[PDB]
Amino acid sequence: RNFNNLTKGLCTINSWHIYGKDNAVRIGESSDVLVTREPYVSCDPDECRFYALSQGTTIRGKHSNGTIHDRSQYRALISWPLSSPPTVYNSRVECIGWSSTSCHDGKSRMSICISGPNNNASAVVWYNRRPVAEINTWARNILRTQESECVCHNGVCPVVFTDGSATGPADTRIYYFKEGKILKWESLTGTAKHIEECSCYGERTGITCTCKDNWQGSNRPVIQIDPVAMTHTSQYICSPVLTDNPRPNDPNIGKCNDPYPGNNNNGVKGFSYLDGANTWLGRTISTASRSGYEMLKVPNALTDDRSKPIQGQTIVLNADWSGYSGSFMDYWAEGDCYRACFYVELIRGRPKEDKVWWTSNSIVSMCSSTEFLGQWNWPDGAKIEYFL
Amino acid sequence: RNFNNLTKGLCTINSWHIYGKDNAVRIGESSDVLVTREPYVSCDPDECRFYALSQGTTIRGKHSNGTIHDRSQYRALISWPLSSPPTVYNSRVECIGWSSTSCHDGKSRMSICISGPNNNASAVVWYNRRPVAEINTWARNILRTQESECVCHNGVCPVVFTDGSATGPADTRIYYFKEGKILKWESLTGTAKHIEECSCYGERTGITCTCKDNWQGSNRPVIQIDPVAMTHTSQYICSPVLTDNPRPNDPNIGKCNDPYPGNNNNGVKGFSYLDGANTWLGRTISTASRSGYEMLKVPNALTDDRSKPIQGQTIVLNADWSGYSGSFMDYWAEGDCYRACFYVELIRGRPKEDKVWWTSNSIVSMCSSTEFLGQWNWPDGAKIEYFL
Amino acid sequence: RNFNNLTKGLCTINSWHIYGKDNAVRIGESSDVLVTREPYVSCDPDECRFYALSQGTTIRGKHSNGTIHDRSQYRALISWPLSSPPTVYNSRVECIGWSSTSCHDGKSRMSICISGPNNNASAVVWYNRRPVAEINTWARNILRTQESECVCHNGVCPVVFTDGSATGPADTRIYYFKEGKILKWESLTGTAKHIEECSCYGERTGITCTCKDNWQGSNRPVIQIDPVAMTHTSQYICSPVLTDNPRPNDPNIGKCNDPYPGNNNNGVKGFSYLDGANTWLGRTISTASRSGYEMLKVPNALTDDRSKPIQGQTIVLNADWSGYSGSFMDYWAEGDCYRACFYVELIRGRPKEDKVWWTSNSIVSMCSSTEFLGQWNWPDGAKIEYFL
Amino acid sequence: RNFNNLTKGLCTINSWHIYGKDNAVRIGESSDVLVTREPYVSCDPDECRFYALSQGTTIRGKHSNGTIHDRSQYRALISWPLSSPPTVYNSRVECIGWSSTSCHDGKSRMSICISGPNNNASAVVWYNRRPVAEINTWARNILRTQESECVCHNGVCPVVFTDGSATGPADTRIYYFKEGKILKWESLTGTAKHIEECSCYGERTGITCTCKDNWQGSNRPVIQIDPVAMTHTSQYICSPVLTDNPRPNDPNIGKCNDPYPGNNNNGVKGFSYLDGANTWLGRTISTASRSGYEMLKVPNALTDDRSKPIQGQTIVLNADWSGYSGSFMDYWAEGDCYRACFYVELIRGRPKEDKVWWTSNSIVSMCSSTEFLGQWNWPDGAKIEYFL
Ligand SMILES: *[C@@H]1O[C@H](CO)[C@@H](O[C@@H]2O[C@H](CO)[C@@H](O[C@@H]3O[C@H](CO[C@H]4O[C@H](CO[C@H]5O[C@H](CO)[C@@H](O)[C@H](O)[C@@H]5O)[C@@H](O)[C@H](O[C@H]5O[C@H](CO)[C@@H](O)[C@H](O)[C@@H]5O)[C@@H]4O)[C@@H](O)[C@H](O[C@H]4O[C@H](CO)[C@@H](O)[C@H](O)[C@@H]4O[C@H]4O[C@H](CO)[C@@H](O)[C@H](O)[C@@H]4O[C@H]4O[C@H](CO)[C@@H](O)[C@H](O)[C@@H]4O)[C@@H]3O)[C@H](O)[C@H]2NC(C)=O)[C@H](O)[C@H]1NC(C)=O
Ligand SMILES: *[C@@H]1O[C@H](CO)[C@@H](O[C@@H]2O[C@H](CO)[C@@H](O[C@@H]3O[C@H](CO[C@H]4O[C@H](CO[C@H]5O[C@H](CO)[C@@H](O)[C@H](O)[C@@H]5O)[C@@H](O)[C@H](O[C@H]5O[C@H](CO)[C@@H](O)[C@H](O)[C@@H]5O)[C@@H]4O)[C@@H](O)[C@H](O[C@H]4O[C@H](CO)[C@@H](O)[C@H](O)[C@@H]4O[C@H]4O[C@H](CO)[C@@H](O)[C@H](O)[C@@H]4O[C@H]4O[C@H](CO)[C@@H](O)[C@H](O)[C@@H]4O)[C@@H]3O)[C@H](O)[C@H]2NC(C)=O)[C@H](O)[C@H]1NC(C)=O
Ligand SMILES: *[C@@H]1O[C@H](CO)[C@@H](O[C@@H]2O[C@H](CO)[C@@H](O[C@@H]3O[C@H](CO[C@H]4O[C@H](CO[C@H]5O[C@H](CO)[C@@H](O)[C@H](O)[C@@H]5O)[C@@H](O)[C@H](O[C@H]5O[C@H](CO)[C@@H](O)[C@H](O)[C@@H]5O)[C@@H]4O)[C@@H](O)[C@H](O[C@H]4O[C@H](CO)[C@@H](O)[C@H](O)[C@@H]4O[C@H]4O[C@H](CO)[C@@H](O)[C@H](O)[C@@H]4O[C@H]4O[C@H](CO)[C@@H](O)[C@H](O)[C@@H]4O)[C@@H]3O)[C@H](O)[C@H]2NC(C)=O)[C@H](O)[C@H]1NC(C)=O
Ligand SMILES: *[C@@H]1O[C@H](CO)[C@@H](O[C@@H]2O[C@H](CO)[C@@H](O[C@@H]3O[C@H](CO[C@H]4O[C@H](CO[C@H]5O[C@H](CO)[C@@H](O)[C@H](O)[C@@H]5O)[C@@H](O)[C@H](O[C@H]5O[C@H](CO)[C@@H](O)[C@H](O)[C@@H]5O)[C@@H]4O)[C@@H](O)[C@H](O[C@H]4O[C@H](CO)[C@@H](O)[C@H](O)[C@@H]4O[C@H]4O[C@H](CO)[C@@H](O)[C@H](O)[C@@H]4O[C@H]4O[C@H](CO)[C@@H](O)[C@H](O)[C@@H]4O)[C@@H]3O)[C@H](O)[C@H]2NC(C)=O)[C@H](O)[C@H]1NC(C)=O
Ligand SMILES: *[C@@H]1O[C@H](CO)[C@@H](O)[C@H](O)[C@H]1NC(C)=O
Ligand SMILES: *[C@@H]1O[C@H](CO)[C@@H](O)[C@H](O)[C@H]1NC(C)=O
Ligand SMILES: *[C@@H]1O[C@H](CO)[C@@H](O)[C@H](O)[C@H]1NC(C)=O
Ligand SMILES: *[C@@H]1O[C@H](CO)[C@@H](O)[C@H](O)[C@H]1NC(C)=O
Ligand SMILES: *[C@@H]1O[C@H](CO)[C@@H](O)[C@H](O)[C@H]1NC(C)=O
Ligand SMILES: [Ca+2]
Ligand SMILES: [Ca+2]
Ligand SMILES: [Ca+2]
Ligand SMILES: [Ca+2]
Repeated sequence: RNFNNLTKGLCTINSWHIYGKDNAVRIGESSDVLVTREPYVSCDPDECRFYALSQGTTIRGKHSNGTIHDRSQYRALISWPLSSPPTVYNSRVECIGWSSTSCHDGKSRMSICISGPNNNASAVVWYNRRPVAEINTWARNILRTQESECVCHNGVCPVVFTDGSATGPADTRIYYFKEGKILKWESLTGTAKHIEECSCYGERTGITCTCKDNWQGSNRPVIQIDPVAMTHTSQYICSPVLTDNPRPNDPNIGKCNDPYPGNNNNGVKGFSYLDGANTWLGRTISTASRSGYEMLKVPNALTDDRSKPIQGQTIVLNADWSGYSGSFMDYWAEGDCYRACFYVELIRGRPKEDKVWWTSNSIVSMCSSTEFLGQWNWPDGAKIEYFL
Repeated sequence: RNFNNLTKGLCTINSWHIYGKDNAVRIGESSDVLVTREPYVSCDPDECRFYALSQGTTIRGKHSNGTIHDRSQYRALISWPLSSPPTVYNSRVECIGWSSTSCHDGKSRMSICISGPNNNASAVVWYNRRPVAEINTWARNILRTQESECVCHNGVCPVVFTDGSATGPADTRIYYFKEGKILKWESLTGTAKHIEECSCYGERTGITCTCKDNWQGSNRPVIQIDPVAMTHTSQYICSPVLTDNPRPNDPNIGKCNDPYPGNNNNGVKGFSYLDGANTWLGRTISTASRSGYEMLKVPNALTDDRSKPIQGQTIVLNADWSGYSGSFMDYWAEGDCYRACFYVELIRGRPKEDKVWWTSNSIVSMCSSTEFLGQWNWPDGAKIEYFL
Repeated sequence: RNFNNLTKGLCTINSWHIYGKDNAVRIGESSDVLVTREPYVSCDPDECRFYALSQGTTIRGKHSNGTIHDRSQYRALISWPLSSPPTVYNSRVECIGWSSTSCHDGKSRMSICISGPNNNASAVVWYNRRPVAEINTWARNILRTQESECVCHNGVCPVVFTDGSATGPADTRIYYFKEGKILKWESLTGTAKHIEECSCYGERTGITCTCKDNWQGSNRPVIQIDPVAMTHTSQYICSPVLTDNPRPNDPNIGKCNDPYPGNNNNGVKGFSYLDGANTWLGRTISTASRSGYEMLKVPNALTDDRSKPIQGQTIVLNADWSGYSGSFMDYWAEGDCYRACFYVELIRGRPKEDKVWWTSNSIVSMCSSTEFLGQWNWPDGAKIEYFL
Repeated sequence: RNFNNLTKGLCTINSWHIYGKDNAVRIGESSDVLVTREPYVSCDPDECRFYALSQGTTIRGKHSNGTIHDRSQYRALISWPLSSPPTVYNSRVECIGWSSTSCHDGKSRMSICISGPNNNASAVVWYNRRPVAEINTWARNILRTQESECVCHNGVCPVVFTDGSATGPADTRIYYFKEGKILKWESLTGTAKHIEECSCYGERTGITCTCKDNWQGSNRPVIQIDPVAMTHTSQYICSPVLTDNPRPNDPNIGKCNDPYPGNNNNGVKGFSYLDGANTWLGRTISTASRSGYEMLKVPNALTDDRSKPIQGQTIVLNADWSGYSGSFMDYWAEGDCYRACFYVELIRGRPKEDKVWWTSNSIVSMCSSTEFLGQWNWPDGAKIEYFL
């Protein structure tokens, strides 16, 4: 096996097609399905799998009570076959913790899990299913990472971490790993003012991460990483098509180098594909809550502070709950370009549906097509009343 | 690995032997068995598997309520080990959608799933477990396909699609795929007047598909495909032994080039093996409903409008519910001929058994023997009262 | 891979050690464990597995009601990992039917299942997981076979079948298969007067089968098969240590060439290892019912009509239910001799425990040791009251 | 494949990081999780797995009643994927019995299980999943072994056994196996006065086992084994940091060659890493019961009868139940040193929590880091009230 190199550009995105969906909450009403949240998708050279943070209980289990909570000793990064649900019997534990990322470099997979109390957390870096390196908290305030896949080039896999306040300036670092070992780390540079939960993808131009500004911004910060030089820059998506949640209404001028104001101390993990005229942004339909999901084609969104949509696709109706979203691609697929893909977490239960005492989710995932395909909408599909 | 070529003729069919049976509804009374419908069987070079469209819920699950419905966002093509039932924990998702086909070309498997609303559906073509090509609806009226396996020759895998009315003229296309890519498509030609749900098999003479005329016909249309020239012809089975359901009683003269009349706007997926004196037709025993199943040896049924049975075998008693049926063969078996096989879907629940709120099925499957074997009958075997 | 040859003799048997036990009924009280009966064990070159006839329902499932019945359309030969229980999710279906045998020849496995009504049954012979040959009933009265593993030598795998009365003379045939194909069959010859449910093992001397005389005998008939010449002889175990069940008390003179009288129209599947001074016989402890199990060292039991035990080992206490027992060996183990092994079916439920409506079993299995090991006893271990 | 040689020293231990945790009791509240106890962890060259003695029932199963009992015919050594729980459907049975050890030699795995009544127990030694050798009881009083992994060097795998009193002098033997065969055994020599449940690890210096003195000692006996010469020595950990449970308070002078007195006829399985200045000891926090767990860095604990801690890490709070603990390492990991690892059994149910009728456990496991990582605490996490 050889390390994968990012030698291709993105395929032209003319629409999005259904890729995967697990219907986990529907099935978990009467099966041993683990409670999860913060899901993602990641490919190996021979298989693509669903990933998420388990809560160490099934949905119908009495221990599902209280699973709105983010950080417990009972969480772990698990993976399971594409579009199956995460069950007790089919889920493979990658590592133990409550914040994660994972990626295959072409030879083996690196997985990183952070665990610990708020003031004493630590990351453990696994490579080829063995622990290899560890990183202690540097700011003693909830060391945390991407919650979606990382990306590798010639064995080098950059990962974005943040330690510090969620409501003020924090200490963000970009780490560069190879075979699980730390080659280098850097402090965040550039004009992004707060960074959390980066969603990344790679192509010949380098690695592009679309993150969340939890502090002041409703536009999304972007980190652009050169995995060869092991350097990065940062800014915001310039476009006035704002993609955090909650968020203000779309203005006609966005902000390239500072947070667009209106909403403080909140946000949701999201993603974009920034590729000139082939640029597509994901966002919740609602400006107020994590409901609905749509893709918008916004030419030069990264660099054009006046850019508006010229095409779109609804993924989840506003009437249906969404949640986190992130990027991944099958870097080992045949062809001359990388096909952009994404997932949307469909959160069920608390806080929005409080007649149940649990919080979980299911997954829907799409990839791009060069055709202009008809659109459907893709709800979680579970009836909450059944769980009462 | 090499692409499989269709170099053999059919084995002589003197009777049918039991091949597989999953007892899914019996077992699902007290296990995590997925609700399915539209099952089939398909072989890889090293394994044969059961396939079906899941409904994204188990039978005992409360979400089984309403599963008579054909098209939802919660359906997917799944496969699972031969004669096991389709469980949450053993089922592998091939793709997402509510109409499907799948076949192995000798190197890798192609699977096709259609999803979407009635007026905006699309097919996604997967090859070696990755999405490769997509096809948008061309008539904006429930794009739909075989619901049983396709067949390949030297890498070329033809598939029959229909888009348009189920109760009038529609737009049927034959697509020719290789490694998931579209080589060519054609509009339906010949004398078949309506085409749905083709059941296909291959042998040295080419690929033969027995389909359903939903509009006016109770004889079955046939499409004969040359996978090298990538051309086809169509007509009906000439025989007065009528094999759709519901259907009129058998006359003494059938129809080769037009629907045999009496029943409109209905039908069931079915199959036949058309091989001169070695010809066998499958049909429900009842002329009114999807109950019973029998095989009849009808020499030259394809071309002889007077042909009658000279031998038969009961598969399912008229007292027991049947459903869809279709063809498959193990193209990678040893020997000098291809052994004809088929499955029968045994539908339980709605609409015929409405004391439960679900619709599902189990599977029975047979292959041919050159012996003249004794016959049994093969019911689903579940007691509906247990589910109340 | 090469065909296995029977080149070794039996290891010296000085005691028996625990090999496997699945505790299926205990576990099935609260898990999705299939109802079974007629279990056995059989090895591949790289794995040994448990086998049995499923009843197509779990124990806790409502369809467990009525499973005392031997022959239904819902039965199948399944296999599952050594000492695991037969669950819905881990059981692999080998073929469909209600009487079976199975064996590996060193290259691939042959499995045979018989299905059908009493007067029209048929055997289907599978090889390398594909159907290869079929055999129709020859006496139209419950065609039936070993219910434990067959044995192979240089690709030739003999199997004993019986068709006809269980309470009078029947038509027994020995079939010789290679790669699933019929090389030859013979009618039973020799002095055995009735043959059912042969338990076989192989060693340099040939293949030895210990069977059951259901008609008149309480001594066990023996068939000795030369798999090279494809010929056989038959007689009874000469020893007055009688090993059928039910049975008369042990006399001081046994019978070599005729059934020992006292009990008609009954019996149980059993086994022995016949190896001169290294001879051990298995039997139920009770003379009246299928309870208890013991091994007795009876020198030259096959040929000495005065032979008595000189050593023994209790396997199951008389207070605990037993059932069928049979032989198998790991022909692919290291060393200079074949280690004799056996299983005992531990039947729970009907007819002996009729407060439940089901019949199932668990498995215990032992292999020989050259040490003189201490003995334990090995009950099924389930409490019937828990199922009420 | 080659036999593994112990060519590396221990990595420098500066803290401990989370390695695995299965949350078995939480999950088993509503899943088919087997009741276990006496767990451990052991690596193959390509995978690390959890191990334990099943009780042959699930937790929610009615047969969980009475599982405080140590020795029944329904127990078996099972293994299952790292950090998954031990379920009916994912657990692989290694052998049958109520006391065990297991280790991989680089080519294949040896597993040993002891079964039988108290006065007639026997060990069966399995290698490459086949029974190879058997050992009868030599003192007729509960033949018993490590309950955690053994260690191998160049194919030789030493194992410590004890047969005889738990409350007085007993007969301890060290056996040396290769490919499952007995090369040699020795009677215990040295100054250890009672030996049970040894926890072992290997490094260039040889194999080191930290055991339990059940009779008189609250310091731990140590056996040091040379796997090449196949010889051993024994003594106690000299340190006054006492590590059995229950135990007296820590004095200022320990005992090197005799049991430290205060507590008789009790103890718990435990472990240590004895490596000069890199020495770390594990112990329960409580001196009275199996609650809490901590690691203490105690330089030269093995040889210095005045040695005290200079660093520590809490693993489980005193408020939470612990249990057995033992050592293992991934001998096939990359790098220049072996990373010390351990597990802690977290016992739930009887005798400490008697509102339920069962006894089971979950597992937490840690490995060493060269970083000084922040510490968390790792409870079982189940709420007993949910099981009522
Ligand atoms: C079968 O399936 C197919 C395929 O899916 C379906 O076809 C799809 O239909 C959907 C729905 O209509 C389309 O999505 C929308 O796309 C438009 C963009 O395309 C329109 O505008 C383009 C740009 O026009 C402008 O610039 C050009 C440049 O020259 C100029 O020419 C023009 O005059 C104008 O200046 C046009 O080019 C384009 O025309 C082309 O396409 C037409 C078909 O769509 C075709 O008919 C034409 O001939 C031509 O070929 C077209 O006019 C997006 O704007 C739109 O997204 C907005 O609206 C949705 C609600 O529907 C909303 O959720 C979005 O967020 C967004 O609106 C918000 O943001 C805006 C930007 O800030 C803001 O301005 C809005 O006010 C609004 O803001 C408010 O809401 C948000 C969200 O809550 C909030 O955050 C804000 O604060 C605020 O409150 C849709 O994405 C697909 O593109 C189309 N696909 C294809 C291939 O055709 C088909 O319908 C299905 N068939 C059936 C029968 O069902
Ligand atoms: C153990 O197992 C074995 C193996 O399974 C069992 O043996 C099997 O038994 C079954 C049941 O009997 C047989 O199936 C039937 O086969 C007949 C065809 O064979 C008969 O007819 C042949 C043709 O004869 C004609 O042509 C020849 C040509 O020369 C001429 O010689 C002759 O005079 C006549 O003109 C004969 O050749 C054949 O004889 C041979 O075989 C005999 C054994 O079967 C043997 O005894 C002879 O010596 C000789 O060797 C034999 O006479 C099928 O016709 C039949 O199918 C019809 O009937 C069933 C109901 O039973 C029905 O469901 C079918 O759909 C069909 O009837 C409908 O369709 C017809 C065609 O349109 C129509 O004409 C009918 O009126 C009827 O239509 C009505 O119902 C349908 C359905 O609902 C509806 O759609 C219509 O609208 C309308 O309402 C059976 O398939 C097996 O062939 C046979 N197998 C073997 C190898 O023997 C054995 O019984 C078991 N043993 C025990 C003890 O249980
Ligand atoms: C720890 O574990 C170890 C290892 O498991 C335990 O040791 C084992 O203990 C068991 C139980 O005792 C033994 O099993 C029995 O073995 C005897 C055979 O051995 C005895 O007889 C031998 C033959 O003696 C005769 O011939 C010799 C030839 O020269 C001659 O010398 C002698 O005088 C006599 O003529 C002796 O050689 C042998 O002695 C040797 O071994 C002794 C230890 O056993 C040792 O002390 C001596 O020094 C010497 O080394 C010994 O005396 C079997 O006969 C017996 O099986 C019968 O009895 C059981 C009930 O216990 C029954 O279930 C069997 O079916 C059978 O009895 C039935 O069948 C007979 C034959 O037809 C019939 O005659 C009986 O009347 C009876 O029939 C009735 O019941 C049946 C069944 O329901 C029914 O069908 C009939 O119709 C009728 O109603 C046992 O198998 C093991 O051999 C022994 N193993 C070892 C290695 O020692 C140890 O006990 C454990 N420790 C503790 C503390 O628990
Ligand atoms: C974020 O995470 C990090 C990393 O986990 C956290 O930092 C960790 O904090 C914990 C908790 O404090 C530490 O564990 C303790 O470590 C001490 C050992 O270190 C202390 O002592 C060292 C030795 O000092 C002596 O010798 C030196 C030699 O020269 C001499 O200089 C000195 O004067 C003295 O003579 C010191 O070197 C060391 O200082 C160093 O480290 C300091 C940080 O810890 C730092 O500030 C200094 O600058 C310097 O760098 C330090 O002072 C262990 O002693 C202790 O274990 C005892 O106490 C716990 C209870 O807390 C108990 O459970 C243990 O069993 C043990 O106490 C029992 O046993 C003793 C031995 O017999 C006995 O003497 C005690 O009385 C007691 O016995 C009683 O209880 C037991 C158990 O029930 C019973 O059996 C007996 O019978 C009896 O009833 C802890 O293990 C970590 O080392 C530390 N890690 C690091 C890397 O810093 C950090 O806190 C977290 N942050 C936040 C905000 O939460
Ligand atoms: C990626 O590039 C490196 C450096 O040139 C090369 O060694 C490696 O083989 C490449 N990977 C692949 C898949 O070709
Ligand atoms: C099928 O035919 C093609 C074209 O001649 C050939 O290349 C291929 O190897 C054949 N497949 C097999 C299995 O021989
Ligand atoms: C068994 O004997 C046959 C015939 O001589 C030989 O060809 C075959 O290789 C042998 N099998 C093994 C495992 O050696
Ligand atoms: C361990 O040492 C032995 C004896 O020298 C050697 O034969 C074997 O290859 C070694 N194992 C490895 C993994 O190198
Ligand atoms: C467990 O068994 C005991 C008998 O030892 C019984 O008294 C008790 O009620 C049982 N517990 C349950 C929950 O049935
Ligand atoms: Ca924000
Ligand atoms: Ca019709
Ligand atoms: Ca008899
Ligand atoms: Ca002690």
